Amino acid sequence: ARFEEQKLYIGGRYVEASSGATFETINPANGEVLAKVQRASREDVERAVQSAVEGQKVWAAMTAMQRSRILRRAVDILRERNDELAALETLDTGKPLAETRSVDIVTGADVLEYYAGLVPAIEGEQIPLRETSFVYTRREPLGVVAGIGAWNYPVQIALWKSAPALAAGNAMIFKPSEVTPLTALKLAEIYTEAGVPDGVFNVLTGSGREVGQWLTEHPLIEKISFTGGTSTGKKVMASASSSSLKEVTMALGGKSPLIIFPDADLDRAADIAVMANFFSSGQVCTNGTRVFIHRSQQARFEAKVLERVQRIRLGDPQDENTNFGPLVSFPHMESVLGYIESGKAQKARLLCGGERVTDGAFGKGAYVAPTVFTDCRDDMTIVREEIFGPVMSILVYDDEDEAIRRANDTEYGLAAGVVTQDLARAHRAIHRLEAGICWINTWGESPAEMPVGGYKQSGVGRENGLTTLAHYTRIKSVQVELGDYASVF
Amino acid sequence: ARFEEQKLYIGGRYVEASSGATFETINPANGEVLAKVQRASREDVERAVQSAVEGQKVWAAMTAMQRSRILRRAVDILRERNDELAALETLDTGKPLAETRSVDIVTGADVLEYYAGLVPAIEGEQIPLRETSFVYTRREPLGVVAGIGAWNYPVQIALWKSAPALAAGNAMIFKPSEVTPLTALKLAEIYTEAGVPDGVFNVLTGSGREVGQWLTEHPLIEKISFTGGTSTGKKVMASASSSSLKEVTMALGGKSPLIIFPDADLDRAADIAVMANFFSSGQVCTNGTRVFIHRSQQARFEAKVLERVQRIRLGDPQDENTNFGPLVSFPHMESVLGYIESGKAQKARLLCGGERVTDGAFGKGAYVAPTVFTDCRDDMTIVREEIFGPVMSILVYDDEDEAIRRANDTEYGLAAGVVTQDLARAHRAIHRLEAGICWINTWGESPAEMPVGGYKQSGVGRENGLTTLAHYTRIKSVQVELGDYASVF
Amino acid sequence: ARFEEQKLYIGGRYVEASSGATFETINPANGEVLAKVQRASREDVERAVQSAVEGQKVWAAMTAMQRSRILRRAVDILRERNDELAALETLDTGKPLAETRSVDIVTGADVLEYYAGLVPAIEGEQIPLRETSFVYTRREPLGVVAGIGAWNYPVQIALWKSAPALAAGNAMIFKPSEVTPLTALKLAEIYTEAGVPDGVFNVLTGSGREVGQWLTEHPLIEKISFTGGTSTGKKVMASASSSSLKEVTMALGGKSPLIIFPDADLDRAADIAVMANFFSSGQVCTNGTRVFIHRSQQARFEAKVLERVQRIRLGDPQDENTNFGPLVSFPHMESVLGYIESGKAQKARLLCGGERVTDGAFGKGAYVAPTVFTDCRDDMTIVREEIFGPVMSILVYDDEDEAIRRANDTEYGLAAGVVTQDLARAHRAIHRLEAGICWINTWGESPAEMPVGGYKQSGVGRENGLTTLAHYTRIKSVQVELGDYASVF
Amino acid sequence: ARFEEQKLYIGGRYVEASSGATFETINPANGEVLAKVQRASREDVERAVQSAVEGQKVWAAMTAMQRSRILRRAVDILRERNDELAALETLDTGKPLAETRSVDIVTGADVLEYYAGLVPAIEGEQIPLRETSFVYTRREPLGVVAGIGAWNYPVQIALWKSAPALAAGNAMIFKPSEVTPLTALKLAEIYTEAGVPDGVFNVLTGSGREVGQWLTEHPLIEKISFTGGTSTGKKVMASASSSSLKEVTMALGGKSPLIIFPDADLDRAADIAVMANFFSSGQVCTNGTRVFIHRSQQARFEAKVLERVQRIRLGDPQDENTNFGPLVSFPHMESVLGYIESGKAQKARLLCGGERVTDGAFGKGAYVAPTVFTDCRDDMTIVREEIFGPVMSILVYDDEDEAIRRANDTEYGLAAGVVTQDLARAHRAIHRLEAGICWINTWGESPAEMPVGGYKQSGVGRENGLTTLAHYTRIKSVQVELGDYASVF
Ligand SMILES: [K+]
Ligand SMILES: [K+]
Ligand SMILES: [K+]
Ligand SMILES: [K+]
Ligand SMILES: [K+]
Ligand SMILES: [K+]
Ligand SMILES: [K+]
Ligand SMILES: [K+]
Repeated sequence: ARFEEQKLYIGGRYVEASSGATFETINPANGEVLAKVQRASREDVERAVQSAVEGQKVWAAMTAMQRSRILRRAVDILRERNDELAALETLDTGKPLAETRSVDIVTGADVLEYYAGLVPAIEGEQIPLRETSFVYTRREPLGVVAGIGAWNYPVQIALWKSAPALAAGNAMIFKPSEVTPLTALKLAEIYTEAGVPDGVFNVLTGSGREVGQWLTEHPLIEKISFTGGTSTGKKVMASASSSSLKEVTMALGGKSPLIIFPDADLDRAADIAVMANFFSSGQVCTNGTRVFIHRSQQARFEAKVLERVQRIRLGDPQDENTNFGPLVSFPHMESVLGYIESGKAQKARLLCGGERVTDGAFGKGAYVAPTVFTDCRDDMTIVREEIFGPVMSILVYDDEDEAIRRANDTEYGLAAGVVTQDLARAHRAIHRLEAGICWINTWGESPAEMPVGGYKQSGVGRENGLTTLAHYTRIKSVQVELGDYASVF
Repeated sequence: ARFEEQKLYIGGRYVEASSGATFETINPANGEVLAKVQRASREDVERAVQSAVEGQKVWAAMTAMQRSRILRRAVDILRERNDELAALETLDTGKPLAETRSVDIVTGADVLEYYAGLVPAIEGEQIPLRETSFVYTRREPLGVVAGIGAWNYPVQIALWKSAPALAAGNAMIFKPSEVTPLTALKLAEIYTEAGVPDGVFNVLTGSGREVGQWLTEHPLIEKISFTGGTSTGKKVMASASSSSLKEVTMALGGKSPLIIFPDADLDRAADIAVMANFFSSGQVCTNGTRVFIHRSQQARFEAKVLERVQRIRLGDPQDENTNFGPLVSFPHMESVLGYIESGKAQKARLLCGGERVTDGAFGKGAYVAPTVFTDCRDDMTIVREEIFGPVMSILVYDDEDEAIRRANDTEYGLAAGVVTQDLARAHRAIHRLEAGICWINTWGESPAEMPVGGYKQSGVGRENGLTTLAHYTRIKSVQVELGDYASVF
Repeated sequence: ARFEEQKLYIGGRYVEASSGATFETINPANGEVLAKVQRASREDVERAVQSAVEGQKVWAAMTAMQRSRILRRAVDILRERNDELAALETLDTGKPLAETRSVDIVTGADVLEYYAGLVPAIEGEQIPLRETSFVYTRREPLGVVAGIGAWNYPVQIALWKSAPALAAGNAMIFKPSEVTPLTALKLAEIYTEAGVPDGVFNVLTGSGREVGQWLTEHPLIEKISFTGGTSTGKKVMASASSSSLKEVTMALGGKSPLIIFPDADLDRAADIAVMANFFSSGQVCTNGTRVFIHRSQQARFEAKVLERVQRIRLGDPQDENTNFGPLVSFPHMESVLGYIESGKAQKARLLCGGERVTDGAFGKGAYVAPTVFTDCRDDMTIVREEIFGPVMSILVYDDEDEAIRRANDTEYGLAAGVVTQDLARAHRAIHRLEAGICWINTWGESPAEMPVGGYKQSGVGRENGLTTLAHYTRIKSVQVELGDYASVF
Repeated sequence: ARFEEQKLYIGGRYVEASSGATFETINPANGEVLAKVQRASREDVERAVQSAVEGQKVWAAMTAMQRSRILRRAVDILRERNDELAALETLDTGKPLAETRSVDIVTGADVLEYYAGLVPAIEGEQIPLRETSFVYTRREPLGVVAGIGAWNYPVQIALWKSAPALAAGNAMIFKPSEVTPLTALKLAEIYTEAGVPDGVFNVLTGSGREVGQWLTEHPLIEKISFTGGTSTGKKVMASASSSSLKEVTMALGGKSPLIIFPDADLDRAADIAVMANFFSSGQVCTNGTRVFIHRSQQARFEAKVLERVQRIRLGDPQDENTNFGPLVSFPHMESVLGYIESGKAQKARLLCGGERVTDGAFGKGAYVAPTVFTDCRDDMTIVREEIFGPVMSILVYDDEDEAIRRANDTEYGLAAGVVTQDLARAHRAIHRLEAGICWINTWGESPAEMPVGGYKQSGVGRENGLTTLAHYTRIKSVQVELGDYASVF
């Protein structure tokens, strides 16, 4: 393998798993074996919980500003090591260096930095009842929480989950995707180097159906935060609920609508649509994979999309000039190609792409060309179902209410956006769209201040923003009686 | 039966169920049938959801103050009908008229009154990103939500759940316990009279295993709020999660500790201990059913409890002078009796009652005498398990830290209280107790302003307070891009 | 004297002034003497304060909800007597019944109703410092506060000032404009009748120079809320500050800009411009009295404004069909006529109006015709100074930056607005305008939820919204030390 | 002079004043002239204002996180230079190195650090009105603000004022007391070094006799933040209000009561009393200079107080072992000795101290002995008036209500404290004390999170805590009309 065997991270150091088993992590660009990685056993989970329990106490006993300084130091190290972490994330994900260097660690660290500053701002309430009684609330740490990560933005997700959890005084046990375990382990090292107490951020590697479930089932874990696909999230949430009634946050999939109204500048609209479909090779949960264009503008829009797609630079993710890499894995590629075949079979018109790229060195990896289908219909499989690949579906509409009705006609509801220059239309339409993440005249930006998450089957709870911090604490109400107590007995 | 057959409440009127089936609600004071009540069918649930979908739109389309006024009118009607409703509640629950007339509706309306005034205060956030871009959030209604009630405080719980739900612009379908269906239907009538649009508060009667489950499963319901036992809670939360990923609130059971410190006045202590154990005949989720007393004070304390318990006026709930009624149902009495026997079997010392009361008329009702066990041990079944009856377990401790640790040694975490006159000890101890509802030198008061709910397996989320109003809305983030859009492609 | 002599309102009833002096309130519609009004002496002020001090204790002694119900009761009475109060305001101000019936009491009561619902929501904070210490804050009433009203919206202003003050648990002493004393006295009666404790809302009539100054000087008054001209506002603030360091809030004058952008609908633009200049006969502080029109639209815009101005129904305020009445007083009419002459003298082109209306019975009243000046320059007196009458100044511009700089080029900064259909321009321009009250594609609406007040010379602090309620309490921080205390000595 | 001539700080460097005038700053330990210091001219104030106007634009055009990082960098430098700055502050104030090294810069930077983390948290509101219209608020910088510091904690106060001002995106022109100008100039160098843009923190030297008044009266300054005596505050606020209606925050003087209740540990109570009177040689606004002791304990309390006072280590501030330094200046010494005379003259019993210490070297300094008067009475000049020196007044009382009533009988209201072990009495008592800063069983701690400031003539507005940050922004409300506009004309 390229790297030495990856071990569990428990108690501020690497420790040996006790399962006797390992798995491999593969570079999607060339099929290379990056590392053997240990599978945590059930007993290893137990060890991580007890470690977390004890570390959480040390961490909560500090002052708010002491925690803040430690998380800020972690931010400082992340900025220093951005490029090195990016290179590793590229190996592990297949995503272009041009993305990992500018987005993944940058925005992951942005959120850690945001919450680090907010630690001292976590406050309870005080309410007077009468002269002889008042109540005050405490926002106490939950204690030990678990994060379960997805493979498309490994370290960024580890950061978005751990930042609020640690800032609120918790310990987090994090399980990266079996598909992408490498950067999560580096994060844990960096937390320790920053002065995060032993046990406060532990990492367990392995599968979702095993280690994931052992975490969601454990009676001492008070909250689960999960990122991934909707069907998986239902299982995770059921398990977290029936085991011990955990609090849960779910960031799931979607089939987000992008509505281009007739007064839109078509260049901006095309720029938005491509960015909404082909960043990270189309492997972004919030992608605008149903693009609605007015009948009167279909041809010109298509021409603009085509021009942009034809100049997309698919290639070796190691090459800085690349802006479009392979998919995360061969099995994911096969899934995407199946959707592409479905699109052809159901008679959607292929505007461009539609196949795997195998020329030269690309045969070694899992490269699917940026793909655009048009003349789509709402009942098509590619229009209804999340593909999580570089596959745009263009849909013609005739009026605004129709476009909106159709955009809303889905069990998903993660994101939505509109392109228009009209003041009234922009807000009116966005207010009617049933999604948690709404963009006007742009797409994809997810500022640390902005709470993000899904409506409907696209999520439970939110991430980022002030409010999320609050959801990593639990409220204790304390009523102080200063007067007499009356009994009816 | 005493009353006519109770029908479903859908769309601002009573409609016939389509199950062809009924159940009986039984006066626990005398075993008589109060009414036959229709069971909702699966198609009845579907009917109620479509009704709520349409009503919610009418409700949400009004202004904040319009909703506020309508809810305040409901409050006025409730105050008007306090005694009448208290009478119906007494029949249905067996609870003394002296409780229902002054607690149930009073505090139910209190919470509704609280939220009615807060409708105009529900706000989003605005966050500038840069000169050319900013974000605002909207707190939109979830849409259709469902409440599932417990039998100990039927109309109160229906009010605590429906108030924040409707104030936040939602429609609620509410399912009363099969045990106590009567007052919920009355509430529905009152809401309609008050001007609540048709379909905004619908009531479905029947069993949890059927209608309850049909509600937690339905794809169009966005949130479930449940009150009941932890065991049932787990199944309800699992179902709500895995079906369509609904948001959930769970107000569950407990085994709440009351720690009496040496410096406490033992009169207040005894008053608190008894109030925390025998009000509503011991059928309060937050009851302090593990009472910790210092060894040096056990004797004097037991004497004060006994004296108090011996003057408790058990009797007919219709008699204004009764302050201790029968239990809610015969099967429930049997369950409590079993627990009492377990106490006897496990060699806890009986100090009080410990048997059914059959003297004369009481033989026709489900009466259990106020019961105190002392000399208990943490391993006894009556100490580890929720009884939900008039059964106090007195436990002896030798030091503060020991007491606090043993109080925390439970999977429950609903309530906790201390009795002490020392400034430092009151706050110090309370901060260390793992429960969401904490009382100092008092017990039982639950002001509308105070967020209440459980730690650990005692619940998920909270009710009442400013915070709960927020959790009946979904956050939508809107990024407005006023400037150029950059694409990497 | 159509009405009897008006006395002071102290301690829940009318009482005799000890000044031996009175003044007359007129009726600008004809010349009538509506009534004689007592002048408060310095001793009456002292008396109103002691009354306020004792009433405030009673008011504050109540529960949040108790205060809430009482203020809600007052709202109910105000809705009942809307038309009656309106008729009285119409006599006392000259404002058309059409306005006073639909605006003055309606929106005055809106604000009171908004705040009544919010009483229970006033809360402090809780901040943990460390295991052995935490702090909580209380928001306590200031105590006794004073409101000084303006004459353009007498009862609405009394309501906007008293509502938040009373809701936060204070007593207010209110001083109406000498010009318009009548409706304030009625409001006092209405409060008392609703259950407001004696002394909590007292009314003192007389001059600003005297009783106004006596209020701002009193060492027992904790806060002053003032509405009027900027010149007077300066005097008032200096007095309130230098005497006893009172908290202060001031809503003052303006010369608010309205920018019509070249993409605007001219019908809407003209509607907005006329509404922004001629409602209440041009006696609104927030009026858009500098109207910027793009050169390309000037001719079409002037035509559209003229057509609307010419159909303005000036007339008897008593007639339901009147929508434009006399000014508030003859002296004020003279001031307006002076400004109008200034405009003529400096060679502004007169588009319409420009003189007193004396035909028929109108000659008995203080009627100035709807006046529009065009071809204005920024250094004209009518463009530079607040006229507070029916006089619109139209200013041509060539580009956005120019219009914005000019709009900002003033010591005022109360309000501003833009008319445009472009999403980007609407928000971009509004963000650059230096005013506290900004309207996009509308003008004049002032929701109870919306904080309003001026930038620069146009005011200090705000009215309405959640923020204003907070500013009628004072913050007390309480640090609870539960551990050891350390001295360096 | 020990140092070279001190210049003005404008635009990120030192510049020559244009007054032709200088003043001296004197080491109060030895009468040594530390430095000549230039006096800003009126044209210099103008120059600083124009510099701030331009710097503020650069500062406010950065992102929130950019501002945050720059303030965090200033924090790091302050931590680095803590001892160096402490040494210089000791020279300037005469305060013991043991104080300046552990309090002044530490707690100054604590507040800056606190606010640095909060920059991204400053948000507006969003309020929906109806489907076709909503409002959002912006929290915009005030622009240019002025801070006016006191001489007792020169650099700490400079930090406490500039931190929230800069965090909220303003520029601040700061005027240190002529008595202590040195460290503020260093602070300005440090901000510049951290990356604060030129003009954002400017420092002008001079006195309240000239530059103080030029700052407060300046038309382009939007807010004044002032710390000093109530008498001076009154003048300042009159000027700020009447010149251009500035917002004003004032932290003024006090005569803060410390109530020792009969159940208190007299050792703690004594520790508290001495800490509350002799830290910084009694030069602390919040000092508990009226100490209420119950008659039954007077004797014992005076003994413990005397015992502690006698072991106070008065001496050279340059010596680490010193914990009690000279006063800040010889004129201030004269003022204090005057009050001590008044004490003697009004026949209060002198328990200890009461004179200038002139032994050996101390003769060359401004040392006043730790002084305690007892058997005091409420009409005594030393009891009503702020001395701002080492002069404790002990007062006997008989019952609880009396102590409280007397503690509240003052025009002051800055701080208050109670010592007691009783839960009920602690909260009860503190809730009735009319002060903004209340301590239970401790004294003097002022956490960055705790809003602090005075009731009554002791201050206007607050410093520190979340709420203070909001007060360095101004609210703009924006109503967006998406629907039709309705005109009555
Ligand atoms: K991999
Ligand atoms: K959901
Ligand atoms: K029943
Ligand atoms: K839980
Ligand atoms: K009049
Ligand atoms: K101002
Ligand atoms: K000095
Ligand atoms: K004050």
